[PDB]
Amino acid sequence: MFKGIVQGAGIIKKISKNDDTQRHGITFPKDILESVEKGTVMLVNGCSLTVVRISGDVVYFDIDQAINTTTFRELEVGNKVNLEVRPKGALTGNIKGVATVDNITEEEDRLKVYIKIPKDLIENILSEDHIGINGVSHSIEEISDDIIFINYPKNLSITTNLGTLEKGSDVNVETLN
Ligand SMILES: Cc1cc2nc3c(=O)[nH]c(=O)nc-3n(C[C@H](O)[C@H](O)[C@H](O)COP(=O)(O)O)c2cc1C
Repeated sequence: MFKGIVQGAGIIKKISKNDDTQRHGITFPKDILESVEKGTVMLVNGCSLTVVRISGDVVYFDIDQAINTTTFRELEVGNKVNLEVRPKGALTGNIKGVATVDNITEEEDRLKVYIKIPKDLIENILSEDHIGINGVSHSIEEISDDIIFINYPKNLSITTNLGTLEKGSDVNVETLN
């Protein structure tokens, strides 16, 4: 299990597609880079994936088991992804659905994010529950029907991909408890 506190942002450097599988090469920050090796199981946008190789600061993962139930299929070279190495709140790295951002509102110190949750998940989500969105675990301010409202501190953008999100952005969600 993981904290759901993002350690740093990686940048997708390469994507190779070969038969309902994709290999993503992701440029890592040095500290996170020094904490991983081939075989490391870590969180990428909140999803458990296994490091299959490393070349320089580029860390590669094969997306195959996760390919139909995560946002990886739709990501592009240059996209930022959240990273967390394994040490509530606590995230397992089993993504429960792909949700879509409904609205992002930027204010002076906050990022107000509204996310349309898959219908199959909404019956077990109340306001004030913790939820993982791309591996950031934070509480829900409100839910009305299938839309959840999370109010993030804007400073979270220096260590995460939250500042890159807009309406229509898909996200990995992990429901807790
Ligand atoms: C130890 C661990 C390592 C995993 N490594 C990968 C992997 O490298 N590639 C992948 O596609 N899925 C991997 N998975 C599976 C994804 O985490 C999983 O498919 C996704 O979170 C949850 O979606 P699912 O239940 O629809 O499969 C791993 C799971 C675990 C527990």
